[PDB]
Amino acid sequence: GPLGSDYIIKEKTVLLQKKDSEGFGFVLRGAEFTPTPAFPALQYLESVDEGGVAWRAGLRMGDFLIEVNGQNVVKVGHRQVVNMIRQGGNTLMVKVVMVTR
Ligand SMILES: *C(=O)CCC(=O)N/N=C/c1ccc(C(=O)O)cc1
Repeated sequence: GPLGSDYIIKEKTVLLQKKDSEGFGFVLRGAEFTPTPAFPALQYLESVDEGGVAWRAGLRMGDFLIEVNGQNVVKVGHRQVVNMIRQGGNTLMVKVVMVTR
């Protein structure tokens, strides 16, 4: 609008179940910190394997990670989030947000 940006924020919470011999099918990457609509979390999905577990559940490149297995990760560093995901083994429940104009 004439007074500032307009955009849509879409929240997605998904349950990922994978087999032992595969990954969840995404690459996590990290971008004193206050979340903003243009920068809602420290970790985001740099890529998502088309047809992989995460893709089939509805996760997409560019999604920002808000929660992992009931723990908020908005302000959590990359290595700690990786450990939280691995702690769940073949199960990952994650909330993400995707921002678009
Ligand atoms: C995890 O594998 C996601 C991809 C990723 O994190 N790649 N990291 C690249 C990188 C790390 C450090 C430096 C540097 O010190 O200049 C450059 C690039």
